[PDB]
Amino acid sequence: PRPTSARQLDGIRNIVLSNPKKRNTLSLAMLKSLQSDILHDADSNDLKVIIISAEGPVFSSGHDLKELTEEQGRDYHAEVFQTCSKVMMHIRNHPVPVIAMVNGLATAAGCQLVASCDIAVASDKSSFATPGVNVGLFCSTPGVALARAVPRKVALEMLFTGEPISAQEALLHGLLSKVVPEAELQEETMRIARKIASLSRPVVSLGKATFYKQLPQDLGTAYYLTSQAMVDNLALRDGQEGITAFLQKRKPVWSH
Amino acid sequence: PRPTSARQLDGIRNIVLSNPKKRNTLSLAMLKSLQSDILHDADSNDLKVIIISAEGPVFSSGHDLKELTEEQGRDYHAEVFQTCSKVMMHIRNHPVPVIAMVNGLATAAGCQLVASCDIAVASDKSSFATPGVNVGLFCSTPGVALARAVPRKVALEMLFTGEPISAQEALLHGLLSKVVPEAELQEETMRIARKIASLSRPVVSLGKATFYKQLPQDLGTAYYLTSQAMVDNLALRDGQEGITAFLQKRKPVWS
Amino acid sequence: PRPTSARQLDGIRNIVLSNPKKRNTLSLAMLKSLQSDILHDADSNDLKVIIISAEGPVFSSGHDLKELTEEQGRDYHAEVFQTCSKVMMHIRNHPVPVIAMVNGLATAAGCQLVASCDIAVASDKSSFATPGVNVGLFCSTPGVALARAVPRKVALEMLFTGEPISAQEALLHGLLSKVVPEAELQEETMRIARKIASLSRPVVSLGKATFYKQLPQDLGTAYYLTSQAMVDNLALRDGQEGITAFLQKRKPVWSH
Repeated sequence: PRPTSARQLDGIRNIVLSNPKKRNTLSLAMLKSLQSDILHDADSNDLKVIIISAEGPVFSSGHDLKELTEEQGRDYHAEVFQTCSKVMMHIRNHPVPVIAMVNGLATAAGCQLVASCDIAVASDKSSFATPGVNVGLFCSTPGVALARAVPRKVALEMLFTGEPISAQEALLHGLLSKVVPEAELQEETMRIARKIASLSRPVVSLGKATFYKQLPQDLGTAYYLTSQAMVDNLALRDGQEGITAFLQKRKPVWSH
Repeated sequence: PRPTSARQLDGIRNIVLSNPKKRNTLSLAMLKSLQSDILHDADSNDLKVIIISAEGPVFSSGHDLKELTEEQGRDYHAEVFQTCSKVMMHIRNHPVPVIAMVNGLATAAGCQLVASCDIAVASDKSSFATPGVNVGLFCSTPGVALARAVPRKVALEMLFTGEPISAQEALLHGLLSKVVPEAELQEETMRIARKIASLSRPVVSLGKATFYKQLPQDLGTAYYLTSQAMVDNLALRDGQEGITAFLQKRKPVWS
Repeated sequence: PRPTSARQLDGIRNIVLSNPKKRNTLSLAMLKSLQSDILHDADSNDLKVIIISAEGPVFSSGHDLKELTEEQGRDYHAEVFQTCSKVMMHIRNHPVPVIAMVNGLATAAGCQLVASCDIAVASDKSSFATPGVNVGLFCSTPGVALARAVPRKVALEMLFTGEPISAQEALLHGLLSKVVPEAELQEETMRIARKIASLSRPVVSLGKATFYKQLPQDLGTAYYLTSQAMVDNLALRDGQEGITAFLQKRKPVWSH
């Protein structure tokens, strides 16, 4: 048995949360299975892009609340939230783009995981909430990723009232990149995944890292940083292949 | 009597800007009255949430320009602005959440006050402007709040041109949490206020303070801050109550 | 012979990207011409606002890939991107507001430029994209302005996949200020520019500089800085003229 299942094919790794009976709860065990599937062979050139999806009608309900009862000890509580944050940080610092594919409810740390991904596609019936407050545990952790996804006015009404937002509201305020009918979720997600897998890994990997490095900077420093990265991109073989191909009106053949 | 009236029933403090004849101008006296009502008993457990509302069709027109003439002197000017900012800071840092209920025009510092609230619910007839430029006074202090509410491209047309946006546009760009027809403004606002009031104050309070602490950090620091906060929240009696109530399928009883 | 044309009338400078046969590509020579038109007489009181527009159906395609080929050397490559970054910074640090008036496609460094302006107005047929990746050159430079324009989830789909967003979407997500038919575009941009031109230069210029200074700060620092700028504004002659004029129910006559 294992709470995530993973499969990689034509550069696309799909990590499926596979405990629908437990509403794909981010138990310490599930988090570690997830961490493991994300890190596995992360620098292989054969890996181009990660999709994180879920089995069933709940993407994830968040943490296992039994693990956060008094008797488990504060050290164990610390471990749950730290392992979780470590995973969000792995995703952010990963060499490849990570995409959330959502087809139903993501709540609390489940909503955190969607928000932490580079891209997020959902079906129109999905919904997102941070309701820890209803069980006496403010979604503070989730609030980190939600604060960087949506406006404060949206985030604080989510966090203080525990009420969920629709997929269309998520799309409007920045939590998601795309929304489509359920029937098309897989075609739409694979459209983005395949496009990514069809590009140069080292160009896309430098693109991602650079983007998160410049993001918190002032404008001048953000531009020093990125300019210098364009110049480095140009010195890659795939950089010159890409330009040459364009100038010669033909398809680029990436070596990575 | 005073330019702000404050009542508190059942967790919910309603503070009304009650000077419609002067468009709820944020004169120094309006600001000190409001500060007073915000701060009063701020640590009392009977207070769970604050709603800031306004009497008349102008939520607030902003500062009183008569206070900003050359005759008052630069120190008076400094006091109006330092006092206005203190207030906004006191809301930011308040132990409980603060909600704006808006039924009309919020311009200049009045728009700033809307944007400084944690949650803001307006009627569909409402509008928001930063027209200081038109009276030679760039809306620099309102731009602080507006720059943290809306995209730059929206904030900057507002500030450079002084033209209002509608409540619809305000919702689309993040200045407001909710917009409803005016007939529904009070129930929509009380729906949120009551919800907040039915939760655990110390958990909501920890929640709000932590949120504002993590917001400006690098992501790693933000997770260090918040992970520790969660762990401390579990140590609260109401943390464990809410958890236990949930796993026993009942309503929780907060201390 | 210059790849930009600039004309100034009633305080409004229009700088027009005028190399449509090369889709207004941001070559080193276009960037220097553009830089020159922006900086020229920048402290003159007769200048009140800048509009950057373009000839023809592409606004700009971004940099000239020729570049950018290995043979040009890294110094030349660093020059293209450093000059582009300086242009961006000159727009931000300018004493007057700069409006982008966009009518068609704006791509890579072209999109950068748009998202670098203080206000942007676009015809409804306009569209925006950061397709570097397709030519092995990630839009790292453009992702600076884009990260500060739209939500991460929108920016990162755009960067990793290279698909345009339309002007409606750039409006919703914060790329643009206004979207109007192509037939309202000149008048709509002129409404903003004339309004600005009708205000006090010193007051607007103070506000613009103050705005970008407070923008990164913690909230306490932001209010310290702005409230001190409020007080400085009131010590300006046009500060007092505007306030008096309001209180006397008349129209302010600015001195600047």
